Amino acid sequence: MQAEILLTLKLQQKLFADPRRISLLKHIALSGSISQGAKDAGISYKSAWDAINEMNQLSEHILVERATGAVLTRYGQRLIQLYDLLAQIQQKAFDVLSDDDALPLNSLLAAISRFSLQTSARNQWFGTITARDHDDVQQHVDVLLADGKTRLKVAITAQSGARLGLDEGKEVLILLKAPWVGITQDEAVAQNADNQLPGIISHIERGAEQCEVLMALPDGQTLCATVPVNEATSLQQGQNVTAYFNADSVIIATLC
Amino acid sequence: MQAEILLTLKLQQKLFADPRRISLLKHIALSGSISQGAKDAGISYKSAWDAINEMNQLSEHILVERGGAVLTRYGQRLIQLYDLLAQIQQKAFDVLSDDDALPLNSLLAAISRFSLQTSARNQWFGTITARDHDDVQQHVDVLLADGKTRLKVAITAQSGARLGLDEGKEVLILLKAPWVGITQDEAVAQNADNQLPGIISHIERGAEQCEVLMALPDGQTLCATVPVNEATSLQQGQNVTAYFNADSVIIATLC
Ligand code: MOO
Ligand code: MOO
Ligand SMILES: [Cl-]
Repeated sequence: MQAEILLTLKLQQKLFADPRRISLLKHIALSGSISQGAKDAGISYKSAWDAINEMNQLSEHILVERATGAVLTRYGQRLIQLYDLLAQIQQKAFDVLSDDDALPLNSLLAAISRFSLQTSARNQWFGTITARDHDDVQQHVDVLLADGKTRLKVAITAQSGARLGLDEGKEVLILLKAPWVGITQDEAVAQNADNQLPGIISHIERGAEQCEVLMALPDGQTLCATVPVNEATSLQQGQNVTAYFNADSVIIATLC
Repeated sequence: MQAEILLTLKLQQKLFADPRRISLLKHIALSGSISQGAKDAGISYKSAWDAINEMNQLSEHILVERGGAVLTRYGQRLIQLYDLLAQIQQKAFDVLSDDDALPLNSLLAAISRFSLQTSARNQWFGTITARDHDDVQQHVDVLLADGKTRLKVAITAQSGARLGLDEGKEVLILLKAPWVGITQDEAVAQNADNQLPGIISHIERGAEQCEVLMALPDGQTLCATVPVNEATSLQQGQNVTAYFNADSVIIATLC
C-alpha cells in the first residue's frame, strides 16, 4: 500500500547507521551479548564487531563499552531514540507530499506545511515580507500575499521577529483564527482596522451564540469568520462586505 | 557531529530510488540523453537503462522516456520529492542533533522543532480532555504537559473535526503575546475563560507597548505584550494573574 524508506547515516565520508545496524544496537540491548545481538539480526559478530569499533570511533561518544570491569551507553540509547524518530518523519513526510493531481500547491514552505503540524486557523495564507521596522518591543512587518495584489500589516514581538528572520523577502504563512475576523458593510468600520479584505458573503450559518460567515474572495478563495449574533444578524448571503482585522491578531509561520 | 544522510528508497521490496539513480535522472535532465546521462554519474551506460525501466517497472509509469531520453512529469516530480525529503530529513537531523534536548519523544514535539516555526511567544504542549458538539463554534479543554493546568479553547466545528481534537489527542497551544493581559483585579482574571497566576520577572517599556515576562509556577516564562495603557500599575516581582479568552488561542496538531 505504501513504500519503505531506509535511513542511511554517514558520518564524515563512511558509514555510521544502517537499518540493519540500528537493529544490532537494539538487539544488543535486549540480549546484552557481544554476539547474540549480531546474531539476533543477520550479522556474524564480524560485520557487527567491525561496524561497532568503527561506530564507537566515528561517534563522539562510546556507544557500547564491555560489560563490567556487551552493554550500551546513554548516548547509544539516544542514538536509537533519534534514529527511530528520524525514521518516523520519513514515513509521514513521505505519506504526506504523497502524490498526484489531487493535492499540490507550491513548494518548500508550502509543502512542508503539508506534513508538518496543522493549526485550527480557518484562514491560512502564503505571502512575502516586504518591510519591517525595528521597534524594541513590538514590531510591524508588511506582507504581500502569494496573490501579489494583497497587502497586510502584521505585528509581532521583536524577539519573535528576530528569531523567525522576518527580514525583507522572507516567505511566510499567515494564520488568522476565524474569531479575529470581522464582517461589515460599514466601510467605515472596516477602514478603522489595519486589514481590510473586500468580498461577498457566500454563506451564513447562524448558531445560538456564534455564526460562521464564509466570504467568497475575489480570488475564489473563502475567508472564514466566527461572528456573534448581536453583530451578525443583519448579515445576509450575497451581500458585499469587507473582512477586517488588526495586525496584532495574526500569527506568522516560517521555516527559519 | 558532521553528518550527511543518504536516503535509500525502495518499493515492492526492491531498490526503487537511490542517490545514484537520482543523479542519473538529474543528469539525464542536464545532458538530455541516457548515454551521457550515465557517465556523468556512475558508469555502465549499459546498466542505467534496466535501472530506469525497473523504476518504470516499480511505479507502473515511465519515469524517464526516450533522439535522447527526456524525463516525465512523474520523473521530475519523483526527483523533487526525493530532494525535498532529502532536506526535510537533513534538517530533522541537524535540529534534533543534540546531546540532551528531547521533544518528549513525541512526533509532535519533535516535528514542531524543525518544521514550520510560529511567532506565538506562548506555546505549550497539552492534551485534549474534552470537546463539545456545538454546530458553529466548539470548545475544547486542554490539560498541559504538567497534568495540572487546564486551558479552554474555542475553534470552528470544521477545525474541531478536521484535526481530530478528541480526548487524548496531543496538541500544541499557540498564544500570541497581545492576546494575554496581566492583572490583579481578580474580577478581571476570573472573568476571562483563562487565567494563569504568576509573578512578573521582567518588564520591557516602550513608546506605546510593554513586554511583560511572567514566570509560571512551572519555572518557565509567559510573555505578554501590554499597552502602556494597561501597564500603568504593573511592576517587577509582583504576584499577578495572566489572562486570555478561549477564542484567542490556536491549536496545532499532527495530521
Ligand atoms: O477553527 Mo479557528 O482556530 O476558530 O480558525
Ligand atoms: O511575537 Mo508574537 O506577538 O507572539 O506573534
Ligand atoms: Cl453555537
